[PDB]
Amino acid sequence: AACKCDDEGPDIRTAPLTGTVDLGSCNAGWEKCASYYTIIADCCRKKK
Repeated sequence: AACKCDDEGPDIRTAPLTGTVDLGSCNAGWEKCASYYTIIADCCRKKK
């Protein structure tokens, strides 16, 4: 699911709705763009 993000890897505050709703913590490659979102869910964008 598509999620609102603030920290798009290198180019941090550019493109808001980017991140995907991931569970807790992200694998290397998936850059924590909204590190925490809800309950036990976080939002990451792949490399960008």
